[PDB]
Amino acid sequence: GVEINVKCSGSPQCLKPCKDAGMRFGKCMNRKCHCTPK
Repeated sequence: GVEINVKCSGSPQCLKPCKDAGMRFGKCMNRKCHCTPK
């Protein structure tokens, strides 16, 4: 399982910052982004 920590605001804005480990999905909170591995 892989995870990505990125500074994001608003769920809809986590999509772009999640582009790190090559994962998908966004959803960010408290200036943190989460990526769901497939």
